[PDB]
Amino acid sequence: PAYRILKPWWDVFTDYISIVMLMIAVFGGTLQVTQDKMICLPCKWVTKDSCNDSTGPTGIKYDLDRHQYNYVDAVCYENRLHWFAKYFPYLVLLHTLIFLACSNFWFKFPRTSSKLEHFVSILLKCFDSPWTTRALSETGVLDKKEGEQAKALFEKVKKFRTHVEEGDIVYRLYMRQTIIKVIKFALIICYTVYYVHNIKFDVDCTVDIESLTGYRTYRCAHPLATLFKILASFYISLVIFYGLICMYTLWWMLRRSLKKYSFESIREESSYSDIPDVKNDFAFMLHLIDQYDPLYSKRFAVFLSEVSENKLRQLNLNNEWTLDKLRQRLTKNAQDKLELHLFMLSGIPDTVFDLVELEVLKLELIPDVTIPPSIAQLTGLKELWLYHTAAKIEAPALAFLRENLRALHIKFTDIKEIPLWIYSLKTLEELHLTGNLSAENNRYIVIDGLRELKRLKVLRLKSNLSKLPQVVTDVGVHLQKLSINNEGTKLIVLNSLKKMVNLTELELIRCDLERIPHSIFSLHNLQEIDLKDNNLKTIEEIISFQHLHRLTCLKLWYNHIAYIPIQIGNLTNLERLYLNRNKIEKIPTQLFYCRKLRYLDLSHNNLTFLPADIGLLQNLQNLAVTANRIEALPPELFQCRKLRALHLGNNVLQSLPSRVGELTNLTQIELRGNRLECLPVELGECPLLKRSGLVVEEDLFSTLPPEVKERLWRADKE
Amino acid sequence: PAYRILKPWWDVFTDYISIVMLMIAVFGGTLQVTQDKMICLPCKWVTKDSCNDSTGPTGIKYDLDRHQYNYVDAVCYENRLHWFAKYFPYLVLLHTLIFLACSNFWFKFPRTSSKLEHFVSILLKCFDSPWTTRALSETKSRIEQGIVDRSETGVLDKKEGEQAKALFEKVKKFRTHVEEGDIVYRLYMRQTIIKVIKFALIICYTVYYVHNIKFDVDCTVDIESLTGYRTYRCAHPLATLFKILASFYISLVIFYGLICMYTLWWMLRRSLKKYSFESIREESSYSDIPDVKNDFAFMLHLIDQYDPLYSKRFAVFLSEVSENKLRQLNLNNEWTLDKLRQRLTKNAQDKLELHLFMLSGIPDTVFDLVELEVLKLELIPDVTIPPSIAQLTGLKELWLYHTAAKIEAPALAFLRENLRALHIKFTDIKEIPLWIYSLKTLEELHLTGNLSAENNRYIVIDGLRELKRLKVLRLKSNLSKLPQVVTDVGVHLQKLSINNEGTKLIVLNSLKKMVNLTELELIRCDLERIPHSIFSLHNLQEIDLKDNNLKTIEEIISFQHLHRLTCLKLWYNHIAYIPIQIGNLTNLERLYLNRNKIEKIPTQLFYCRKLRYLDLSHNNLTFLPADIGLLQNLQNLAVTANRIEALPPELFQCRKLRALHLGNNVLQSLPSRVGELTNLTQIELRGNRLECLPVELGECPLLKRSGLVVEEDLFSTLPPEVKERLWRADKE
Repeated sequence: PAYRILKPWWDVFTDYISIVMLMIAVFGGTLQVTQDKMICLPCKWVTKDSCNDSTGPTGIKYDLDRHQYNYVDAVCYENRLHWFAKYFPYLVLLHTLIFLACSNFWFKFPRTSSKLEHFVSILLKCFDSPWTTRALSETGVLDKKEGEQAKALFEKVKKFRTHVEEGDIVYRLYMRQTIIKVIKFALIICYTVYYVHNIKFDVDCTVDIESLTGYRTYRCAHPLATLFKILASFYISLVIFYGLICMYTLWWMLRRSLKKYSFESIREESSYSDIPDVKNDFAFMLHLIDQYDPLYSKRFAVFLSEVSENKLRQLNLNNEWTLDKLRQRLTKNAQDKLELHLFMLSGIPDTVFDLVELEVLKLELIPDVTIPPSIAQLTGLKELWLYHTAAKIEAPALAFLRENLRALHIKFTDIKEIPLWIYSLKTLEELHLTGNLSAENNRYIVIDGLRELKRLKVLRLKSNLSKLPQVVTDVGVHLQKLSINNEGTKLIVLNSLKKMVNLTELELIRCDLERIPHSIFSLHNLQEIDLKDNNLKTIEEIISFQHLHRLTCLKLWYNHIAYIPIQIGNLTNLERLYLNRNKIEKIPTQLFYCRKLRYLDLSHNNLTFLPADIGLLQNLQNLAVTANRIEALPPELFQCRKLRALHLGNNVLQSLPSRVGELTNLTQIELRGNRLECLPVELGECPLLKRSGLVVEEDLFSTLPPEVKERLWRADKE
Repeated sequence: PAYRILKPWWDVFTDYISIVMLMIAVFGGTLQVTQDKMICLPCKWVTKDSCNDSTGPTGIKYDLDRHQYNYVDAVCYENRLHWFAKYFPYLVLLHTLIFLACSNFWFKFPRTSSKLEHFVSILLKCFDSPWTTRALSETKSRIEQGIVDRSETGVLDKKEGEQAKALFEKVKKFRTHVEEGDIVYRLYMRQTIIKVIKFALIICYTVYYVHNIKFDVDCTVDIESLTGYRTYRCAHPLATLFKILASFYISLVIFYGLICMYTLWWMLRRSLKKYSFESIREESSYSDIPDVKNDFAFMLHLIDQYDPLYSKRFAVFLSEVSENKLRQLNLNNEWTLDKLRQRLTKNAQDKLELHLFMLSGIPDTVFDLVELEVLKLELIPDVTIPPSIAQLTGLKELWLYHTAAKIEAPALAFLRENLRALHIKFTDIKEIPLWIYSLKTLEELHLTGNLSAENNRYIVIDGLRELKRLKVLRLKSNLSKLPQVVTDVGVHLQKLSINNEGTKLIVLNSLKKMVNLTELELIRCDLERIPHSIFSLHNLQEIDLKDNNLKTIEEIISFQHLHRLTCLKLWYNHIAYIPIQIGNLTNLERLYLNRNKIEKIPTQLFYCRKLRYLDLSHNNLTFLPADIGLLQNLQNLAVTANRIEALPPELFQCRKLRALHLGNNVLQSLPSRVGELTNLTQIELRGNRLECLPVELGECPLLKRSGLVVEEDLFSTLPPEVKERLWRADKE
C-alpha cells in the first residue's frame, strides 16, 4: 500500500528482528514439545546429596524397569530442571508478541489510524499534484479544472492543519510505545542474562522418590540443553540489537523535540516566508516522513503556504481572463475613451496591464484589491473607477498615480470603503463621489483631505448632503465645475457658495431647493446653471442673472415652474435654455428677445401656441415642444433659417404648414403621435432630411409623393 | 475491506485477544492430543487407600510388564485424571469459537448484513463526493431594512451536480428505510450481552477448577485381577504447562472481561439510539439536520468512535440547507443563457420581460441578460437579490409577486440608482421588503394587497415620503380611508390609481392637495356618488370612475373647472341617463359610458366637437340622434349590445370614422352610405338581424376581411369581386 513511508529504517529493522525472534521461538517451541527429554540414571553411592562418581568391566545393574526410569525422568524434569531451560521458547514467543503489539499498537488503534491514513492520503495527493512540480520548477497556462483541484487541495490542507494541530495523540502513542519497548528490553536482557547459565546438559536431582524406585538421587542428561543455550545466546544478541535500535529511537524522539517542525529551510530555499511552524502531532508526522524522505515534506510545504495560494488564484484568473478575451471585451464609453470594465472578479488579472491602450479602468466589486506596481505599464491610464472596491496601494503605485491620474470615481456603501491615499494625489482634476457620507457628531470628517487636490477642477458629489461642507467650500477656490446630486434630500447653502468665484458650471440636481438661492448670483464667472428636479415653482429670481455676464446655458427643467417671468428677456447672453417638464402654459413674448438663443427646449409643458415673435430667433438650432397642446405652428416659425431639429411629437397638430421645406438646415424632425391628416409635398425639398431623420407614422408617410419618398430613401440609404 | 470503520478499539482488542486465546487453544489441543500421558508406578505400602511414601540401594521390583504399565496408566488417565486437565484446550477452543461467532453474526446474518453493507456503501460514496469540503469551507438601521451581508458563489459541473442530487435522493431513501428497523442495534446488543455473560461464567468456573491440574496424582482404580496392586502414584508431565496455559488464559479472559465491561458501560451510558449532531451545527451553523432515530444513530455512533470525519461528510449530505444550495446550483446549470433568452418575451409595453414562476430561487444567470427590462418574480421563496443584479443595466421594473426578497448593499445601491417601477403584491405586510423606501429614483409604485390593520394602520407606508421621485401610485388595498401619507406624497404625484375591489372609499376632504395630478382612477370604490374633491384638481386630464355604482352623474357640471379634461371614463356603472350638462365640456376627446343603464342620448352631447371616442356599448339605446354626424373627428364609435334597429344617414358624415362596432344589435338593414366612410378599417356586425350585406360595403379602400367581423351567412351575400378583394387585402 502506502504505509511503507511511515516506517523509518529502525521500524523496518525491528520488524525483521522480531520476525527472526519469532522464528527462533517457534523452533525452540517445537523442539521443547517434540523432544523435551531428561535421561536420569540412579546413583548408587551418594555423598552429601550428590553422586560420588566412584575379570573385565561389567555393566551396573539398577533393577529398574523402563517405566520406573520414565517416572524418575518425569519427576526430575518437573522438579529439578530449571524453569528457564524448559520455558525459554514460550518466554521468547511472549516477548516477541508483545514487541509486535508495541510496534503496531498505533497502526491498529483507530483514533490514530484515522489520523495516519488521512495524513498519508493528503501527502500522496500533494506529492502527485501537477501544481507542485510546476511551482517548484518555476521557483504559463494551466487547466481551469486543475486550478480548482489545487484550490480544493489548499482548503483540504487548511482543514487538516486545523484538525491535527490539536491532536497531541500520535506523538504520545509513539513515545509510549518506544518507552515500553525500552523498559521491556531492559527487563528481558536482565533476567535472560541472569538465568541463561542454568541451561546445563548434566543435571542432578534428589527428588525423594524411594518408596517407588529405591534410589535417593539421580544423575540426568538434558540433551537439548546445548541447542537451547545456543538459541538463548542468539536471542540475547537479537534483543540487544532491538534494544539498541529502540534506545536510538527514544533518544531521537527526546532530542529533536518533534512537537514543533521549523519548516524554514525550504521556505528559505524557495523563498516562501509565509510557511509557519507546524505544531504538535503535525510536526511529528512531518518528522517521520522526513526520516523516510524530505521530498514529501517539500511538496507539502507549498500547499501549506499562503503566498502560493495567491499565486494559484492569479494563475487561475489569467487562465480565466486572458489577454485575447480582455481585448475582445474592450469597449468604448460615451466619452470617446477606451475603457475596460471588471465586475465581480476575485482579483485584478495580471494581464490587464499588458493592454497599454487603456485609458479608463473600472473595478467594480473586486474584493481586497492591492494596486499592483504593474500599473506603471498603463502609461495612458487617466481614469480609475473604484465601485464598491476599496484599493490598498503601494508606494510605487501611489507615486505613479500622483502624476498620471486625472479623474477618480468613487462609489462607496460606507465611509471605510473610501481609500485614504486618493487624497494624496496632486495631479487629480476630477473627483466623483457617489455614496451617503453624512455622519452624526462627526459630519464631514472623512473628506477633510479634500483640500489636498490642488489640481482639482471637476468635483461632483452625490452624497445625501444636508449642507454644503466647509471643506468643500475651502477646496472650491480652485474649482471650475461643481455638481451636487442629493437624490431629493434638501441642501442648505446659507452663504457657503460665493467663495467659488472661479466656478464656471454649477449643478444642483435633486437638491430640493424649492427656491433659487441668492448665493448663485455671486458666481460671476458661472457659464452654465443646471437646477434639474429642485421643485422650483417661482423663478422670478432670474432677473439677478444679469450679474452673471458669462451665463450662456440655463437648465431649469424638471421643476414645477408655473410661468416664465418676462424678466427672462434681460438674459441676453442665453444660448441654451432648457425648460421642459414644467407647468408652463404660455410663452411670454419677452422670451424672444434672447436673440443669441440656439437651443430652446420647452417639452412636456402646458403650452398651446407659439407667439409670432419666434421668427426673431435667427440663431435657433433646436426646438423641442414635445408633449404639448400646440394646435398649429405659426408660419413665423419658418423664419428660423438654420433650425436643424424639430421635436413636435405627441402634440395635437392638425396640419403641417407647407413652409417646412424652407428649413434647409433641418436634419431631424419628429412628428409621431400627432393627429396629422396629410403630409406636405414641401417636405421633399430639405437637402439634409433623411427617412431616419423624419419621424412619422408609416401609414401617414405613405401619403407622401413617390418621388419625394424615393428621394428620401435614396438619401437615407446613402 | 471498508468494514474497519465499524469496529471500535475495544472490538479490535477483543478480536486480537480472541486470536491469542484460539492460538493457545490449538497449542494446548495438539499438546493434549500428542502427549496425553500419565506415568504410573504401583505403591507397595498403602495407608488409608493411599500411598505411604516410606550393601547400597537397589531398585524396587514390581514384576509388571510394559503392557501392564500401559494398561494401568490408561485406566488412571481415564478415571482419576481431572476432567478439566483432560479437556481444558477443547473448552478453550469452544469458548473462542463461540466468541468469534458472536462477533461475526451481525456480518454473516443477511438481514443485518444487507443494512450494514448499504450503509457503508452510501457512507463511502458520500465520503468521496466533493460537495462536502465546499460546504465546510463556505462558513440597527441596516438589519431592519432587508439589507443582508455578502455571500460568495461558485460554478460547479452539471454532471457532478446531478450526481449530488441523486446522492441526496438516495440518502433520503436510505434514511427512510433504516429509521424503522432497529435490527442491527438489537443484534449488536445481544452479541455484547452474550459475550459478557459468557466471560463471567468461564472466569468463575475456570478459576474454581484450575487447582486440579496437579503433576502428582494418586489413583486407586481397582484393577487387582490384572496387576496385583491396589493403588498407584502417577506423574502428569503436561500438568505444569497446562497450568501455565490455564493461568495465561484466565489473565487473557480477565482483560477481555474488563474490556467488555467498559464496552457495555459505554453502550448503556451513551444512549446511542439517537444521534445528537449538536456540536457540528452549533459551530458551523447548519441547523437543518434533524436528530436521527433508531438503527441509523447506532452506526453513526460507531463511526464517531472510529472517525468523526465521516460523521461530518454524511451530515453535510443529510442537511436541507445544503440540498437547497445544490438545488440552486442545478437550477443555475439548467437555466442557461440560451434557455432564458428563448424564455424572454415582450409585455404589452414592448419591453423585454422575464416572468419567473415557482422556482426555488432567482437563477444566478438571469443577470447575464443585458437586454432584460422587466423582472417578474412570482412565488419564489426566501430569496436574496445578489450584487450581480448590477449587470442588468437596462432593468427598469421589478415585480415581486408574493415574494419577500432581501437585498445586499451593492444591489440596493444599484436599484436605488436605476429601478424605475416596483410591483409589490402581498398577502402579508411582512412580505413587503423594507428597503423599497430607499429607492430614491423610483417613479411608479404598485401596491397590491390589503395593508390596513387595527390600531397600526398606514404605518408601513410611512416610508413613502422618502420616495421623492414617485409619480404613479396604484393602491389596490381595500382602503376604507385614503391614508394621510398618500395625501402628503401626492403633491408631486402625476397619477393616482385606487382599486378597493368592492370596499367603500371615503376621500373625506383629503384629495385637494395633489394639484400636480393628471390621471385619477377610482375603480370599484363603491362611491355611488362623485366626490367633490376631484374638481379641485385643476391639472387633471383623465378621470376614471369604473365600478363606482354611479346612479346620477349630474356632478359633471363641475368638470368645467378642469380646463384640460380630455378623457373621462364612466363605464361599468348604473348610470340611468346622460345629463345635458355634458355639452359644457367642449375639451373632451374620449368619452366612455358603456356597461350602463343609458336609454337615450341627449342632443347636447353632440356639442363636444372635439370628441374622438364615444363608446356606448351594452346599453338600452334604441336610436341615434341626428347630431351624431356633427362630431367630425369621431374615430371609434361602439354601440355594441343595444337596440339600434337602424343607423341615421347623417352618421356617415363622420368620414374619418376608422372603426365601428355595431354588433349584437337589432339592425334591420345596413345603410347604403357605409361606403362614404373612406377610413373605415374595422367594423363589427355579428349578432344583428341583417339579411343581406350591402354592395357598398366593399368600396372602402382600407377595409379588409380581418376588419369585417360578421357571420358567414351574411358574409356570403357580398359580390364575388368584393369577396376576392377583401381576401387579397387580408393576405397583403
